[PDB]
Amino acid sequence: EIIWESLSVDVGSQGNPGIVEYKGVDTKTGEVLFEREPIPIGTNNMGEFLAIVHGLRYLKERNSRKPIYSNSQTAIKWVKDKKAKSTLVRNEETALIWKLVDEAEEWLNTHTYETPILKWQTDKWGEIKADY
RNA sequence: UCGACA
DNA sequence: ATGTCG
Ligand SMILES: [Mg+2]
Ligand SMILES: [Mg+2]
Repeated sequence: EIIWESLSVDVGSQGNPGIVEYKGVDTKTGEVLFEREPIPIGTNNMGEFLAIVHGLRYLKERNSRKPIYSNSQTAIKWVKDKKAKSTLVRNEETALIWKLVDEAEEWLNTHTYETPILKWQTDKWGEIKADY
């Protein structure tokens, strides 16, 4: 039932809102495929959203049909909607993450993909493989 | 009034 | 504790 031939993504933070990073790993091997440099201020859900969209772009660039696992129901909805409905304040500290979010939404509105975005079933399978 | 994803 | 949706 775990689709091993997949990319798993996860966010990591220090505080929330606080410093956010994310990474994508091969679900089978645990090899780290991408890891975003820490963003100074962001939310968990923004980060989880950026991680999925980063995965889509990564797989589309590489002509891969693998699905993406996320454990974030929110992020999965935001990607489906092409809209990150975050209520993080806008200021000079949050301008970088909000610009990345806006750019990700714009990517979603300008590209197609068939990548299935699947919910990692933590209750049954343990932590997602990209966890921090 | 919670419940749930983390 | 906090960000989010059902
Ligand atoms: Mg996650
Ligand atoms: Mg995690």
